[PDB]
Amino acid sequence: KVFGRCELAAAMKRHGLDNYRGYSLGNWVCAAKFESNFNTQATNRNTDGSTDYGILQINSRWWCNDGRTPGSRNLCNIPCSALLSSDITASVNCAKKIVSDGNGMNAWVAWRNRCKGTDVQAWIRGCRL
Repeated sequence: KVFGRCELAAAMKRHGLDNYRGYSLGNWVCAAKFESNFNTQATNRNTDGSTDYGILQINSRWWCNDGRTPGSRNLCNIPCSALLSSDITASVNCAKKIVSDGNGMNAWVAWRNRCKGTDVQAWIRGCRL
């Protein structure tokens, strides 16, 4: 599913990401924009052999099982395909673990390079939230 911007904002807020671990909703919307272009089906292979999955591009080494990332963990206890659903519940639950892991949203390199330090409130402009 390709979410609209305000549609994703509303879903992320309903699932409890606004101010989760102190990150305002606009940070999460900005992260999704630059990780996946709001596309739940996005996948991207990494140099290390892992793959990133879904609207927040969650990686198969640590977080989800894709069956092809040797010596990886599955700390979110899900198949990586669960992160491609139109239902973002699994991606949000896993994102909450990742952003709690010590480096905050720096775990997302699109957030650090394109969102951190910017006017991230712009990403929720116009939305009725």
